Amino acid sequence: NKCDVVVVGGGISGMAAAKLLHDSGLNVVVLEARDRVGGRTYTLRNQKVKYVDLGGSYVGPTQNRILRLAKELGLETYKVNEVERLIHHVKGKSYPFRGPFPPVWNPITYLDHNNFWRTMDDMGREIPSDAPWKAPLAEEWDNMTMKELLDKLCWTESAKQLATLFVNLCVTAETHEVSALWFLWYVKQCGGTTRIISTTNGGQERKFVGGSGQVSERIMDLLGDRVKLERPVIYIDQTRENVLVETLNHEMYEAKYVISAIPPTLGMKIHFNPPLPMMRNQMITRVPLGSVIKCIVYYKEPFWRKKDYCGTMIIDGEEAPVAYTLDDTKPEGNYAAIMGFILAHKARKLARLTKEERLKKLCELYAKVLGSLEALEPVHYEEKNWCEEQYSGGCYTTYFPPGILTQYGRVLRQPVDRIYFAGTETATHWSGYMEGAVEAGERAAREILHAMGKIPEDEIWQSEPESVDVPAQPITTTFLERHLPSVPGLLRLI
Amino acid sequence: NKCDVVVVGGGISGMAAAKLLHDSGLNVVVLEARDRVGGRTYTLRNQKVKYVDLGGSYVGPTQNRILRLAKELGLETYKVNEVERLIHHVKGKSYPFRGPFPPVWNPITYLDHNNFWRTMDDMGREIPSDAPWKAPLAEEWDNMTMKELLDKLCWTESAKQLATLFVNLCVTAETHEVSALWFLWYVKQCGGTTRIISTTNGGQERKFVGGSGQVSERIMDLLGDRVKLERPVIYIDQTRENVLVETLNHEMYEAKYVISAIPPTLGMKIHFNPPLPMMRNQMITRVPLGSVIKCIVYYKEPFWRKKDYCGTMIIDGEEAPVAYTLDDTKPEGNYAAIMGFILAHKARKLARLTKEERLKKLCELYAKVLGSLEALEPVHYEEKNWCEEQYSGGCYTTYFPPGILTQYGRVLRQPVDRIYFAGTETATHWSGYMEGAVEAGERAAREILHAMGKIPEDEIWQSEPESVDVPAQPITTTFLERHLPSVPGLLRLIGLTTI
Ligand SMILES: *[C]C1=C([C])[C]=C2C(=[C]1)N([C][C]([O])[C]([O])[C]([O])[C]OP([O])(=O)OP([O])(=O)O[C][C]1O[C](N3[C]=NC4=C3N=[C]N=C4[N])[C]([O])[C]1[O])C1=NC(=O)[N]C(=O)C1=N2[C]/[C]=[C]/N1[C][C][C](/[C]=[C]/C2=[C][C]=C(F)[C]=[C]2)[C][C]1
Ligand SMILES: *[C]C1=C([C])[C]=C2C(=[C]1)N([C][C]([O])[C]([O])[C]([O])[C]OP([O])(=O)OP([O])(=O)O[C][C]1O[C](N3[C]=NC4=C3N=[C]N=C4[N])[C]([O])[C]1[O])C1=NC(=O)[N]C(=O)C1=N2[C]/[C]=[C]/N1[C][C][C](/[C]=[C]/C2=[C][C]=C(F)[C]=[C]2)[C][C]1
Repeated sequence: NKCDVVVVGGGISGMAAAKLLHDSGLNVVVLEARDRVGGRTYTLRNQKVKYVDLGGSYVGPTQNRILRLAKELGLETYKVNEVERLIHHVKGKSYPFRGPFPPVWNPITYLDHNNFWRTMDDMGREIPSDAPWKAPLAEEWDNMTMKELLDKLCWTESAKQLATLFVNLCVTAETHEVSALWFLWYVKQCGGTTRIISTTNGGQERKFVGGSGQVSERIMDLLGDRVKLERPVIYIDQTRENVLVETLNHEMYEAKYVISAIPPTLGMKIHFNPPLPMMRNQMITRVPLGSVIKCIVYYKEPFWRKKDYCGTMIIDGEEAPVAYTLDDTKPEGNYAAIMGFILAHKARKLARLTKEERLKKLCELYAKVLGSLEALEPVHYEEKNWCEEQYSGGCYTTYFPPGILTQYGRVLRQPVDRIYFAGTETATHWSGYMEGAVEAGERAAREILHAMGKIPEDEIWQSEPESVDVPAQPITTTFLERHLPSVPGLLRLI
Repeated sequence: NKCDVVVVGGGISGMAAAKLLHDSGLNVVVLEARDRVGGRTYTLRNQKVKYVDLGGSYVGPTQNRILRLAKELGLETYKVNEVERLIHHVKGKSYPFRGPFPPVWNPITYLDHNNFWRTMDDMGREIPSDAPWKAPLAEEWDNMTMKELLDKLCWTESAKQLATLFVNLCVTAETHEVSALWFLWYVKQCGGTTRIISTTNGGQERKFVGGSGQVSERIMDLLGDRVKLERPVIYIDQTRENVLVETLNHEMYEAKYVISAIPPTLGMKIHFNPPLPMMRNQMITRVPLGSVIKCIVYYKEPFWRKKDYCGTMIIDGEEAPVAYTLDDTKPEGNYAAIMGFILAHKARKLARLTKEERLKKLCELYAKVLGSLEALEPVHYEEKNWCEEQYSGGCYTTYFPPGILTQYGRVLRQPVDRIYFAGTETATHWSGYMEGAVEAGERAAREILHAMGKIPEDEIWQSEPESVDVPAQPITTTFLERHLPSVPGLLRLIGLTTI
């Protein structure tokens, strides 16, 4: 009934915000639509897998907020297996490699690949994390899809196919669907290309022991009966002294402040009185989430390691159902598994098949790529299609189509009276990740503390000391990588 | 509580559906979110204007369903004023003309203009009205914004600038926001470029006497108490034998079938049990409506007519708040008025101003365009920003960004168990218009009649006799229009001769 703050949504962001408010002595209620907490994180436990993350899972250096929160909740990390060689599968053949960037040998292709990565980061350096719409060339870059940019930039088919995979894999959408400005902001606000694509010393370095769902579950454990499961919010009324929040199951909650910790577009599921201001009213219709199926195939042993492969596979082309894989084996070396992502249009296409049909296709692919018949002998299979979720709308995060970020980007975390906005989409560092969810939850919480007089304005945004357990090493480039010409650069000279 | 069919939404589509169902003997209920029917049509009445349409207004030849419905409800139409000259305002100057297309004199620019319009229609003929995703190059065209298409197609800036205005004005969105396949489909399913842009012989030929809001009101009068105002639907449950529909004011309705007659994205406001299938679940997060303010400036007399201007202005430029106007003077010749549209990014930009600051900017623009100080002396002003409507989401209609129509398009009117989809967005002819609303509403109602075994399958889609009051002159082209070369095609003639 009556409380200080209603939080809408029990994902990591909402739970992080509720915890902060609780710890400062306010009465918080969390209204969660599902029969569980965690949102776009979900850890399934059964005897065959023990535990498996079917949503968000990876953390790495520079993600210091999710690591601090998780450590305080008593969680620990382990390292994703990258001891042996990575595989780039191109034109029906596997090429083993080391280091984060799939290498290339033809000298024109080399210049073209080097330039592509380098240009993503150069363009990034002119985009403010906290305001990408303030980039000098914001309108120019926002009025282009990533398909347009790649067509201009990539002089070789080899670079264009890897660039396309890069976009597909990072934001679960086609190059033609997404704004160039948004995608470049997105890479930049994760620390750039090397950081975003790296296992060792990057975003996929680590997983949580027991699964990432433990973050939300363990905060629910703290808050007790303050978390209301199967309470989808349908109605928020701000006309009176206190804010009134109504759920689908007819309950009414009364508060001084509200935090909306849901994906922007899922805002549409709530009827507002008074109506939302114009810009938010339209913004929440313009911000879809991507399309992905996360798939985990279990095997008797991690057989790929015997052939000096780590289990990472980068798989070019339209034919392959999965473009990217990591070893999902447990740190103890058991529950051997390969994790794969089915991305974008392939998620839509392959979801018509049965579970068994998807398993068969994945096993045949992995057999080809790893060059092993052992891949044809799976002991178990788990998957989750995030497209079918009424209360996610997809995964991993919200993408911005051409034109939207510059016109509506400002409104994303703009308070509407006593509603403040959280969720990973509103973060400025690792937005789209669990790290961003924490940053945005805590920030929105401190906005309400400031509105109440408890803290000064300069404490709303707070820095995070570096994790002692997951220290970040610097991103380095070489002289040649910095100064080698592009293909059109090499043409000018001749 | 109990009925045969709940219709969600009391716009033209919903009310047309309800009417057909009621006339066939079923018990129907219409649940409407607002305190009025009409949706994206809305006629304001006060003593200063008598009546004015702040939403959908114009009807024309080939729109035979809305004309037939309006006639059956006892409504009349009148012709929009196009007696005198149109104005094309470009780079700070006004160029009067006649006929639908702004003309050009420079021969190179002429070939480019002619080729732009012709290619729009050429690509359109490749695209099935009922299945745009079946066009041979559907994928190539849908992976492309209209901005990319115009950059490839227009060899002059003159043509590119006019083509940009054509997109902005027809779909209230920027060229970079919209799919090429979708836009080309949209134009084609209205009967092509000439039909869509024309006043005489086109979309903007006529208006209803007393306003277009009478269509929805008069159907409400036929239905009596079966229309429920201030019932926003929040929840649809299809787990049991009968469908349960719940409203925000805690009322429950029980029906055999539901027609959803709301814009696709406003489907997001409804919680579904069981959950929507994957494809529709994602589709309704991907289909926004455009941005527009409709503004009407009233004057003592229609002074433009005396300068031999009909009141139509096609206004190009970033500084212009309004890109298109029509004479909105009553047919009796009184309540002289200029109707204008503030489009796309300009609706957003200029919504920051007060009502009086917008009035001033409009008058100054009209003064310049018409060469008339009288334009600075308005007697009244009315406007409506459709962007702020919770239960519309924008106007005129839904646009599709790149990649969406080929991937999600086929689920737009695909039933979900016992929910059928109306709304103008689901039409195959004048989708986006009041015409499309009627087609979609009556088609969805008949899908239900078929499901109940009351009509055979071949009667779901029903053709419409031509209006005898508003006959359609066919779209014709001249020999030169058909065979004059593109700009690159002239350059190919030059390289082939001199070799
Ligand atoms: C799904 C997913 C997946 C599958 C995956 C992933 C993910 C996801 N991610 C993301 C995450 O998860 C996120 O971000 C988070 O979680 C979010 O949070 P928040 O914000 O909180 O939100 P959510 O969760 O959603 O929540 C919300 C809530 O609310 C609710 N609701 C609704 N509505 C409502 C409600 N309530 C009440 N009422 C109402 N009305 C709901 O229900 C919920 O609960 C992630 N993340 C991280 O961090 N990590 C990870 O891992 C993840 N994942 C992913 C990733 C992927 N990747 C990375 C990158 C890589 C790449 C690499 C490379 C490239 C290139 C080359 F060449 C190489 C390499 C891979 C991929
Ligand atoms: C808004 C608007 C405006 C401003 C204008 C316009 C329009 C609009 N349009 C459109 C119409 O209006 C539409 O389409 C219709 O109306 C639709 O219907 P429907 O489908 O039925 O839908 P609605 O209305 O929306 O309804 C719905 C309902 O529902 C409800 N809800 C929601 N949600 C809910 C509910 N309920 C319960 N629950 C829940 N949850 C609501 O409330 C409602 O009621 C139009 N149309 C027509 O036909 N006409 C017209 O006029 C119109 N408008 C416009 C036009 C424009 N334009 C045309 C074209 C031109 C061009 C020219 C040129 C170009 C170029 C050159 F060169 C030259 C020239 C322009 C203009």
